[PDB]
Amino acid sequence: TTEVVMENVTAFWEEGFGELFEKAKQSLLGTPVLKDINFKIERGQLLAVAGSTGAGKTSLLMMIMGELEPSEGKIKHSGRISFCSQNSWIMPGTIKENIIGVSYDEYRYRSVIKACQLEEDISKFAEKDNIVLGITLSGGQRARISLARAVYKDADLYLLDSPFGYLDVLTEKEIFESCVCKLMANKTRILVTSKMEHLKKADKILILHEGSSYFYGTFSELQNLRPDFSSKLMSFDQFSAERRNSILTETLHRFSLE
Ligand SMILES: Nc1ncnc2c1ncn2[C@@H]1O[C@H](COP(=O)(O)OP(=O)(O)OP(=O)(O)O)[C@@H](O)[C@H]1O
Ligand SMILES: [Mg+2]
Repeated sequence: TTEVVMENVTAFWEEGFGELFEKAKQSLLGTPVLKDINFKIERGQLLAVAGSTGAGKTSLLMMIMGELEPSEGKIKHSGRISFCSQNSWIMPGTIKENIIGVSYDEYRYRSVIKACQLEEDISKFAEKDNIVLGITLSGGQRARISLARAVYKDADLYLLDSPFGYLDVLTEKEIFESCVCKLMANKTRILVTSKMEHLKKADKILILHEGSSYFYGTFSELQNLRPDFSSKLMSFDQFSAERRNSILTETLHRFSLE
C-alpha cells in the first residue's frame, strides 16, 4: 500500500506559459486549478473526492501522476499507480486482454469480472470474453471494462476518476460495494465520486469547489461543518451519477464559502 500526502498545494495549468514569456525576454499570479490543498491517507485507506464541475478533481489526480507540478506546497507518494481515466478506452483485442497486463492470475481475473458485473455481459457473446473489439460496446460496458483493467493491475495506489459516470444507480451501488469496498478493501485508493453514500464509507473526504478545499475530514465532520450543504443533499443519491454532477455543482454554488 502507499501513503499519500499533499501539504499546502497550489498549482496553475498556465505556469509554463509564464515561464516561456519570461525566457523569451531574458511565481505566476492567476486562477489556480488547485489552491491550498491538504490531505493525508494511510496505506489501505479510501479518500473520496467530490466537487463541482471544473473544480480540479481530475487535475488533482494529474498532479499525483507527475503531470502537473505544484507552484507551492509538497506532494508525497511512492510506488506503482493504476489510473482509471474519466473517459473509458478500449484497445484492439479481446475483452480479456483489455483487462489483463503481462501476467495472468485466473482467480484474480474471475473476481474482477464478477465484481465489475461483466459476467452477464460476457455470457451473451458467442465467443464470451474472447470476443474481439467488429461489434461495439455501450458506454456502460466500456467503463466497466476500463475499471476492471485498473483494478486488476497490481498497484500501490488506485486513482479512480468517476468510474460510475455512465452507470445506473443500482449497478453503481453493487460495483461500489463489491469492487471498491470488498475486492479492494486493503488497497490505497482515491475515488472521484458524486454519491453521498460513498463519502460515508470513505476514511477521508475532500470536496473541491473552484480549486479550493470546500471541505476536508470525515463524514461526521462534514455534517456539522457544512450543515446546510449536508442537509440539502442528505433525494440526491437516487439520481444517476450523471445527474448528481449538475445537482452537486448547483449545491456548491448555493452554499459556497464567503
Ligand atoms: N490533463 C489536463 N491537462 C491540462 N489541463 C487540464 C487537464 N485536465 C483538466 N484540465 C483543465 O483543468 C481545469 C480544472 O478542471 P478539472 O478537469 O480538473 O475539473 P474536474 O473537477 O475534474 O471537473 P469534471 O467534474 O468536470 O470532471 C479545467 O480548465 C480543465 O480544462
Ligand atoms: Mg467528475
